[PDB]
Amino acid sequence: GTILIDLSPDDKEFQSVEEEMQSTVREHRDGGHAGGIFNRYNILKIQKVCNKKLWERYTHRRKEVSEENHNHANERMLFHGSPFVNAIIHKGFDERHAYIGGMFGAGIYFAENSSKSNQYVYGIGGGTGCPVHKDRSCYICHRQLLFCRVTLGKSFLQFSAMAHSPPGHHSVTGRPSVNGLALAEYVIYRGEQAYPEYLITYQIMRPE
Ligand SMILES: O=c1[nH]c2sccc2c2ccccc12
Ligand SMILES: [Zn+2]
Repeated sequence: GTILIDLSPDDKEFQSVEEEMQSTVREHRDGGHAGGIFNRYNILKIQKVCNKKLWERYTHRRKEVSEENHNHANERMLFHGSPFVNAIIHKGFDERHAYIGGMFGAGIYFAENSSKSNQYVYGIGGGTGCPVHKDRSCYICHRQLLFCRVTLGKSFLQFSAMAHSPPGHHSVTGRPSVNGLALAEYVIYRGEQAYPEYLITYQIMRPE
C-alpha cells in the first residue's frame, strides 16, 4: 500500500527537510568509526512516504497517547537509520526494528542528530560499512535515512553519558550529559508511535 512521491528540490518541503538533515550533523566521539568522516551530506533524493493504513495506525495511537497526557501527543520529527528502511516504509515499524542491546532497553530508537542516525544505516556500530566496498566511511555508495513523525507522550527523562515503557510513560528521552554538543535521542516501545514520513537518499561528503 506504500507509494513514494518524489519531492522537487524547489519544493519548500524538500528544502526544510534537507535543512534539518544538514543542520543536525555533529562530530561523534568515535572519530567517524561507525558512520564515517563528514561535515555534511550530498542529498540525492527526498521522497514522501504515503501509506493510508500505516498513517491511520499512527494517528489512532497518537490520539490514545494524547488523551492519556492532557491532550498532548508531544510529537516530534526525528531521524531513524537502519538496514531495514525498506521493510519499514512498506510494513511500518514493529518489534523487529527494536534495538535489543540499546542503553534504554529493547525499543525503537530515534535521533535529533541526523549524523547519529547515520551511524546505524549499515547496522549497529555501522556494521561492516557499505555492501559494495565494506567501508563505513564510503563516499560513493547511496545511503538512506528516515525522517519520522514520532509520538513521545509523557517521556521518561534519562540523563546519561520489545520491552515496555516505564510505568506511567510513553517513551524514554536519552538526554546527553557529557558531550555538550550531542542532541537528544528517544525510544518508543510501540511501533504505532512512529510514522516514516520521508525517505532521504544521500551520500556523506568527504571534507577538504
Ligand atoms: O537512528 C537510529 N537507528 C537505529 S537502528 C538500531 C539502533 C538505532 C539508533 C540508536 C540510537 C539513535 C539513533 C538510532
Ligand atoms: Zn561503498
